[PDB]
Amino acid sequence: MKGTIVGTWIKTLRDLYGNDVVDESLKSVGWEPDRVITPLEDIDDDEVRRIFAKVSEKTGKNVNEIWREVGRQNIKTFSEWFPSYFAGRRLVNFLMMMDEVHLQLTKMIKGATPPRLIAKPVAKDAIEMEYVSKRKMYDYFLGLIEGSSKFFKEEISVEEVERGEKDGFSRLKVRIKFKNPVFEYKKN
Ligand code: HEM
Repeated sequence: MKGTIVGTWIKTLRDLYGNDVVDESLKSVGWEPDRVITPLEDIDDDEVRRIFAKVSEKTGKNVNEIWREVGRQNIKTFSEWFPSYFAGRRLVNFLMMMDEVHLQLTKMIKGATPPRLIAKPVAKDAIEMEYVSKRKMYDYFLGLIEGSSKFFKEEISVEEVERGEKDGFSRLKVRIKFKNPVFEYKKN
C-alpha cells in the first residue's frame, strides 16, 4: 500500500477512535512514536491488517465496520491532503476519474497493484462502478462512496449488484443513482 494512503488512514483512525487507540496499535506492530510516512514509502499490507486488527480488538468493533467508517471519514482527510482533486468538481466527475487516478498514482511503483475502479454512465442519473482488486477491501470501497456523497452534498443511492472473488480478484459492482441528473448527451 502506498505509504501516503496509510498515513491518511492513521489520521482518520485518530479522528474516529482517538489517539490512544491508534498510538497503542501502532506500537504493537513495532513503529516508533510518531512515524512519518514518506510519499515514496510502501507499507506492507500485512502490517496494515495487523494495525486494523488491533484497532478492532480495542474498539470492540468488527474490522469490516472499521473499514466502512474509515472509508466514509477518509474522504474528509483526502480533501485536506489532496485539495485539487476535489475543488471545481462534482460527485460524478470525482468518482469517474478515480480509476485513472489510482493507475497513475501507482504507475511509478514497481509491481504496483492498484484497485481498478472503472465507472461507466448508464443513464442521465446513474453510473455503474466496479471495484476489482486482489485485496478484498469491499467495505472501504463502499464507505468511500458514501463519504464522497457526504462531501459533495449530492444524494445518491447505491445498489450492490454483485460481490464475489474470481481468479483471485475480488469484485464488487455497484449502480449509483443520483437524485438529480448529472449527465447530458454530447458529441463523440
Ligand atoms: C480522493 C482521492 C483518492 C486518492 C488520492 C486515492 C489514492 C489511492 C492510492 C494511492 C491507493 C493505494 C493503491 C495501492 O497501494 O495499490 C488507494 C487505495 C484504495 N483506493 Fe483510493 N484514492 C482516492 C479515493 C478513492 C475513492 C473515491 C475510491 C472508491 C470509489 C477509492 C478506492 C480505493 C480502494 C478500495 C483502495 C484499497 C486498495 C485495494 O482495495 O486494493 N479511492 N487509493
